[PDB]
Amino acid sequence: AAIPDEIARQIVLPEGHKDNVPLFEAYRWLRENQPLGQARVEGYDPLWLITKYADLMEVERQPQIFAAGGGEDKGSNNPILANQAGDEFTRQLLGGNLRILDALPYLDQPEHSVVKDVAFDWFRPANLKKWEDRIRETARASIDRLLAGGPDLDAVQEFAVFFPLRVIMSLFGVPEEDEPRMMALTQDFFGVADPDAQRDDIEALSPDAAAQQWAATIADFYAYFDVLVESRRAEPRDDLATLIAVAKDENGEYFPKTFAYGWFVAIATAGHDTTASTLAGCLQSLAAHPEVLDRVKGDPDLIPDLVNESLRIVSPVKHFTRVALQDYEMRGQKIKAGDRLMLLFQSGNRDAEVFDRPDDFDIDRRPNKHIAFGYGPHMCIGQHLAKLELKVMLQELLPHLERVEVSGEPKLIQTNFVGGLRKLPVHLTFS
Ligand code: HEM
Repeated sequence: AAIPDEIARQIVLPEGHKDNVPLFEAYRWLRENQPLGQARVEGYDPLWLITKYADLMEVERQPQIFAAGGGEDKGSNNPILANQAGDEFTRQLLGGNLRILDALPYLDQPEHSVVKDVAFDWFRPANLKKWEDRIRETARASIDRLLAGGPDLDAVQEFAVFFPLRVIMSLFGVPEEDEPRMMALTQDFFGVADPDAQRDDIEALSPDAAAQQWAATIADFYAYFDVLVESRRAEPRDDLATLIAVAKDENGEYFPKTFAYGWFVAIATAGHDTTASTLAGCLQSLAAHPEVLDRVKGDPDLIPDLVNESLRIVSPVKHFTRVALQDYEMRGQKIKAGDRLMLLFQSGNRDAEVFDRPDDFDIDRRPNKHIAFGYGPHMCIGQHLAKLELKVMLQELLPHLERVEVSGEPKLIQTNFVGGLRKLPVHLTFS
């Protein structure tokens, strides 16, 4: 049978993610009682909810069966779950399809492989070492401002958001004075269904509001990135903007500008927001588990383990969708050609078949098998930059912290997509 309606709504509807406790209890109910069922929520297409770690890997390693963008019918699947009214808005705007960005999540092989190869080498761990000193100087400047501002703050809006934004805009080539604009458009982009992040220029209460906000935000990013692409093509620099802006295909022709736009939107949004969420979630966990803060100050070589367990627990990228290109049997269920799937990375990260005491914050999981970056050819391109920035910041910050106390009510972004904390009121004790 269909998944029970209140479990299905908890995961599908963005409002279901406002509070992590009922959300994670819904993922757990499925993993334990209905690990592969179809959610049939009013206003949404039917979705197979992929809740089990093994099933996330099985789907993601088979892109010839489970497409992101619809395969040869390009744009026939939206990889980022919108409601039906929203997908209808987008088909009206684009003319029949949902490919509103040329960014990697919307692409299938072989197009996906050709475009990803433009930046694959730049993002490898050996090619990121040249940025470590600049990252460390940025972390140290951010920590100097934290110490100067005193012990009482919102660890998100008054600390964690700034470091990853400055890192990516510096590597990317965007000037420091444009950081506030990029931060505002990132809030619009990941806040399409959050009541406190509504744009002024869209009908907030329309059935397709989130889709209108998504489209409006992308148009603003395009306007900004068109100037940057033309600038770097005219005058190349040694920055990531140039690598993407000047990229040419196998025939020597630039990729269409929208392909650069797509990289730039992904880097300008996911490139800082997920890292900020993970850092704030790490601070929240160190408040709950002060013995962990003591241990990592005692042995700074535990910092990568702390980053891996923060990634597993926070898991800020909650899903992407796939479509079945053929019928496929999994876990005793018959997925039919055309059926959509929702990949629940946060649920995979709590799967008791893989993780002992999966809700416990345990930095001693070695290896830490988390799937917070996903899997398969679409696996996070930024993962190594994220792990480096979080390592460098924790190496510089934790010596300066004796204790983190949460002094006020935490707030999460209301989204089923790219979430995590927007507010974490703390009282810090500095060393
Ligand atoms: C804590 C940090 C982050 C987490 C947890 C995260 C997580 C994810 C996840 C789960 C996916 C989807 C993988 C899949 O479809 O199987 C993804 C995709 C992606 N992420 Fe990350 N991300 C992080 C940081 C970053 C950064 C720093 C960048 C860029 C600077 C980035 C760029 C991307 C891009 C471009 C994609 C699309 C890849 C594709 O579809 O081929 N991410 N990320």
